[PDB]
Amino acid sequence: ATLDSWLSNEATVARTAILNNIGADGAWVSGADSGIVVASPSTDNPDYFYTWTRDSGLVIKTLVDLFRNGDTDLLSTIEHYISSQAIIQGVSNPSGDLSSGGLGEPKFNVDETAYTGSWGRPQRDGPALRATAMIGFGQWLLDNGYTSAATEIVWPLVRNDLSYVAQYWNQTGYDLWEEVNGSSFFTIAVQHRALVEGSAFATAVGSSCSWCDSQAPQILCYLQSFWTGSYILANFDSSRSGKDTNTLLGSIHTFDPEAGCDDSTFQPCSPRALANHKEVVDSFRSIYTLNDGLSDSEAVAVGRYPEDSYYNGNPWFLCTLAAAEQLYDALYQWDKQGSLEITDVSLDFFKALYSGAATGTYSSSSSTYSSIVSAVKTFADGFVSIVETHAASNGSLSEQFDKSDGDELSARDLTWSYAALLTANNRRNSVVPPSWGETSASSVPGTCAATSASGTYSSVTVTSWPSIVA
Ligand SMILES: *[C@@H]1O[C@H](CO)[C@@H](O[C@@H]2O[C@H](CO)[C@@H](O[C@@H]3O[C@H](CO[C@H]4O[C@H](CO)[C@@H](O)[C@H](O[C@H]5O[C@H](CO)[C@@H](O)[C@H](O)[C@@H]5O)[C@@H]4O)[C@@H](O)[C@H](O[C@H]4O[C@H](CO)[C@@H](O)[C@H](O)[C@@H]4O[C@H]4O[C@H](CO)[C@@H](O)[C@H](O)[C@@H]4O[C@H]4O[C@H](CO)[C@@H](O)[C@H](O)[C@@H]4O)[C@@H]3O)[C@H](O)[C@H]2NC(C)=O)[C@H](O)[C@H]1NC(C)=O
Ligand SMILES: *[C@@H]1O[C@H](CO)[C@@H](O[C@@H]2O[C@H](CO)[C@@H](O[C@@H]3O[C@H](CO)[C@@H](O)[C@H](O[C@H]4O[C@H](CO)[C@@H](O)[C@H](O)[C@@H]4O[C@H]4O[C@H](CO)[C@@H](O)[C@H](O)[C@@H]4O)[C@@H]3O)[C@H](O)[C@H]2NC(C)=O)[C@H](O)[C@H]1NC(C)=O
Ligand SMILES: C[C@H]1O[C@H](O[C@H]2[C@H](O)[C@@H](O)[C@@H](O[C@H]3[C@H](O)[C@@H](O)[C@H](O)O[C@@H]3CO)O[C@@H]2CO)[C@H](O)[C@@H](O)[C@@H]1N[C@H]1C=C(CO)[C@@H](O)[C@H](O)[C@H]1O
Ligand SMILES: *[C@H]1O[C@H](CO)[C@@H](O)[C@H](O)[C@@H]1O
Ligand SMILES: *[C@H]1O[C@H](CO)[C@@H](O)[C@H](O)[C@@H]1O
Ligand SMILES: *[C@H]1O[C@H](CO)[C@@H](O)[C@H](O)[C@@H]1O
Ligand SMILES: *[C@H]1O[C@H](CO)[C@@H](O)[C@H](O)[C@@H]1O
Ligand SMILES: *[C@H]1O[C@H](CO)[C@@H](O)[C@H](O)[C@@H]1O
Ligand SMILES: *[C@H]1O[C@H](CO)[C@@H](O)[C@H](O)[C@@H]1O
Ligand SMILES: *[C@H]1O[C@H](CO)[C@@H](O)[C@H](O)[C@@H]1O
Ligand SMILES: *[C@H]1O[C@H](CO)[C@@H](O)[C@H](O)[C@@H]1O
Ligand SMILES: *[C@H]1O[C@H](CO)[C@@H](O)[C@H](O)[C@@H]1O
Ligand SMILES: *[C@H]1O[C@H](CO)[C@@H](O)[C@H](O)[C@@H]1O
Repeated sequence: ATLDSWLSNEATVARTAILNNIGADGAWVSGADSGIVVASPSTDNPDYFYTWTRDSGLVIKTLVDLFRNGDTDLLSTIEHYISSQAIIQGVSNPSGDLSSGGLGEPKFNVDETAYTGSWGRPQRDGPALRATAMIGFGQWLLDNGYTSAATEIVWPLVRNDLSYVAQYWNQTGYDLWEEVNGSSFFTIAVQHRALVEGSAFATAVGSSCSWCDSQAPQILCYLQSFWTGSYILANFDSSRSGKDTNTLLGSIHTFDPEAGCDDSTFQPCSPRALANHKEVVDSFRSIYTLNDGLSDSEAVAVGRYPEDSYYNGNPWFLCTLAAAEQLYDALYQWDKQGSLEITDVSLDFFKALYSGAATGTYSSSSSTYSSIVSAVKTFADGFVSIVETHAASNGSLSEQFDKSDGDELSARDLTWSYAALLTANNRRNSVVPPSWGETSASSVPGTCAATSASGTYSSVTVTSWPSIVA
């Protein structure tokens, strides 16, 4: 009713707002070079007029998926991004050069110059995210007969990022929130994915990624350590509880539509990800006045972590959208499978929504199933309603919304907020991303080793783009 139509409208707004934030024709970011995704046009309090590898990677992957689904007009935006990355990779910065750690640098100026002040650096998710976004585009180029562009432009760029991940995964750094110096689930999860799809891509182009192959299994091995028995620990080397939407993000950004409810990869429907889901969301129920009065079977406004004090610690549009997207993903998986399972690990999650929940296997034709799935859908939609309630009248999505009154705060028109909107809508409509090979990369080795593999680095120069038609 309100929701479906609001989403339809918001999706259009979200696409437009992202384009306005990408150089060099982006309406909100004059000064940004060609293909530079700006986090936000906000240049003062806060100053987000920079380009983050993470934000850009996430945004572009989203645009790539839209493109592959028929949004052909996004072609030049993607080409520009790729071209810009060829340059950025080579920018000498506080984290190093191309071959000596440069790839890990969190953000840059919109003009493609290094940001030299103090920052929580490096952030090792970046390279993984940029690689995943490029690989998707690379796959389309292969499928549509533009092998050369894939082999000579995309591969070489990806190869740099894959080498970095394989080389430093087992080293500390900052989390996606840029505040904890340690080992972060989100980072580890996206790094394992990148290596697996990086390897398949390498083969597709007639090359190889030996370092992708030796390291992926080891990253996976390590990933298991994040399960505490009741939830996913966001970070090692932290004094916090460990409950963080970092873990929801890790799950949705590594969702493979071909995968079952695999615990080893923390898929959306896995018992571990469902138990984690409740523990995370529940942590925001009594700390935000905006959540006052809601029951345990009701959607709530979700922040980053319960201990957050950034701008006082408020819910985030993207964190709230992620809580819904994980559910949309699990619905798709159960439906595709033709059953859902309730285990001791995930009982609390189900029991909060369907009080008659009991462990066992429920086929898609069973009454229990119908009852659970409707309840899950209503819950998932509830998170999206909170978003709709607090968005600006014209559809503007901010970074945060006030924990007490829901007013928008922090960076305005946050590009990441817009991409999160698109992906949650997509999943809601059963529009899923291409598979990354999870079905051949969920086996955990019997012994985890603290290791690395060094790949190879080489500077890429993009002379010209072939005249691609879509
Ligand atoms: C839905 O409607 C919304 C409501 O109208 C609409 O949002 C509005 O969009 C306009 C842009 O179209 C915004 O205008 C900008 O305002 C800047 C000042 O903002 C502060 O003051 C406002 C007035 O009191 C506040 O309302 C505003 O609050 C918002 O932002 C807060 C912080 O993020 C947030 O917490 C609040 O909740 C609220 O959301 C804020 O406090 C003003 O500075 C800016 O001017 C620049 O941009 C113009 C062009 O876009 C230029 O002509 C102008 O000269 C300035 O250019 C400089 O900055 C640009 C980047 O933004 C650069 O591209 C330029 O190159 C240039 O940069 C120079 O300076 C930099 C210094 O740091 C430097 O880094 C550069 O290198 C360079 O040297 C513009 O006027 C307005 O703020 C929005 N209002 C609200 C309430 O959000 C929204 O877009 C609509 N949505 C949709 C989907 O349509
Ligand atoms: C490089 O790779 C190696 C190999 O994979 C990594 O080594 C593994 O590291 C993990 C994490 O330290 C380690 O797991 C610990 O094992 C201990 C016993 O075997 C546990 O006592 C410890 O418990 C913590 O995590 C649990 C979840 O697994 C929680 O239930 C528990 O509450 C503990 O969590 C608290 O304490 C930790 C302290 O570690 C703190 O940081 C948290 O924030 C939280 O407060 C772990 O389970 C494996 O045993 C190691 N494996 C091997 C073979 O040595 C190495 O960590 C990698 N390094 C980097 C930088 O990436
Ligand atoms: C944008 C970012 O802002 C906050 O963190 C910043 C500090 O504001 C900044 O001053 C700097 O802090 C270092 C400090 O200057 C130095 O004196 C001290 O030694 O070390 C500090 C490093 O810990 O850098 C940090 C970032 O490292 C918030 O705490 C961050 O959560 C916030 N990140 C946002 C913004 C973006 C852009 O969209 C997202 O990529 C990110 O996920 C999100 O959390
Ligand atoms: C993930 O992949 C492993 C192999 O790596 C399978 O054994 C598992 O069933 C799942 O498909
Ligand atoms: C499943 O496959 C992994 C490699 O992907 C092995 O390390 C594991 O022991 C199991 O055979
Ligand atoms: C880390 O450890 C593995 C095996 O223990 C090695 O093969 C690798 O070269 C690195 O030293
Ligand atoms: C990654 O780090 C390992 C340490 O285990 C080295 O052996 C390897 O050569 C690469 O530097
Ligand atoms: C890791 O080490 C290799 C050598 O095995 C280098 O080629 C690479 O650039 C990185 O330093
Ligand atoms: C590592 O490998 C690449 C690809 O073979 C080389 O181009 C690079 O110079 C380094 O030797
Ligand atoms: C390493 O590889 C890149 C990508 O092909 C080249 O541009 C560079 O000349 C070196 O051979
Ligand atoms: C690869 O790196 C070189 C510098 O090492 C740059 O000149 C080139 O633009 C590309 O980024
Ligand atoms: C791409 O190729 C040029 C040579 O045409 C280099 O100068 C650049 O650093 C990158 O390797
Ligand atoms: C266009 O031209 C430059 C100069 O030969 C190359 O380095 C680049 O890889 C592309 O082929």
